[PDB]
Amino acid sequence: AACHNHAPXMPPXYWEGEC
Repeated sequence: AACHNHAPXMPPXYWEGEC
């Protein structure tokens, strides 16, 4: 994961799951 911290992530719906 780019965030590395799992979440909250910076990529707006990058994983199409968190968003």
